[PDB]
Amino acid sequence: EHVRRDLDPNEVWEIVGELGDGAFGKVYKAKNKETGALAAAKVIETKSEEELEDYIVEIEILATCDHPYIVKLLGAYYHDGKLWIMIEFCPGGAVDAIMLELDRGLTEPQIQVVCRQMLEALNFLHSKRIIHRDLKAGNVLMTLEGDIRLADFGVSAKNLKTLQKRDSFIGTPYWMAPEVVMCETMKDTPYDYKADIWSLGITLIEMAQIEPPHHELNPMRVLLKIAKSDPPTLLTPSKWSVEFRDFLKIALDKNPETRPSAAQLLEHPFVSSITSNKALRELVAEAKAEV
Ligand SMILES: COc1ccccc1C1=C(Nc2ccc(C(=O)c3ccccc3)cc2)C(=O)NC1=O
Repeated sequence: EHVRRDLDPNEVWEIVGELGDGAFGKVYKAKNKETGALAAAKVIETKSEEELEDYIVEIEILATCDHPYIVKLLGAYYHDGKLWIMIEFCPGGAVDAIMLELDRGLTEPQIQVVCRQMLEALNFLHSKRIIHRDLKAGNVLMTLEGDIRLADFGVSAKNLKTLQKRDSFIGTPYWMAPEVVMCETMKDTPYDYKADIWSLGITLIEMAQIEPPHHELNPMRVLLKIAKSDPPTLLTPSKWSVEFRDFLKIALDKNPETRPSAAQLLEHPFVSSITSNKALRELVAEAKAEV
């Protein structure tokens, strides 16, 4: 429905830079030759219809999300042997890249805005039973106006319509909920969506401390560490308000049944009074000043 095979995107889009590479193909920065609008271009070269299903589901996810805090689908093409997914480009970049550029973590007011907007985005997704499943600071993008966009629904799309949990990941899963580490069949429970709430909590600590919990270990031990350890905490509690520590205490619940939902966490005093993104605009403006 959203994929066009008649037109070649190379006549429509000019590749103007490379945003990331991996086994998944590449992500490009692209400028449309007519408008000049920018886009992230996820290009995957594959001819098998099984593999193409996974990526068309990602297009389907983006197409149904009209919420502003999710990256927008700008268009989609398949010809030659490559599928092009054109996605909203966020000039602010990812939060993890911003912390590296500034050589510091976010302030608590900045984390509160990110937390609040992430919670509204998750409440919107979960109401459609879309579970992101791969939250981390690298998948929280920023606009220059100081709002987030959740990105990279690749893991979400490969798990959306199938009943067999894809027990398969790349890299080190610092953000994985303990029931997912233990490979529990969460789809036969009410609590599959709770994995995102745990990942959100880890992402907050990552933004507080620049690196996620257990980043200092040999990466081979992280899964075991997540399964066996008490929930992570802010290691310098005097730096942070009791509301932040309390929010983390309830979100980083190892039991997915009692872990709160995104809607419940929107009632928490850490975010219940956050109405302005000003603190994130300042952060983006300060990051733009460094480069
Ligand atoms: C996290 O964002 C995406 C993630 C995946 C696909 C697209 C995006 C994305 C944007 N920015 C990017 C793209 C890539 C990167 C990377 O460093 C990277 C490196 C290796 C593997 C994956 C990512 C950072 C920001 C953007 O502006 N709109 C989008 O949808």
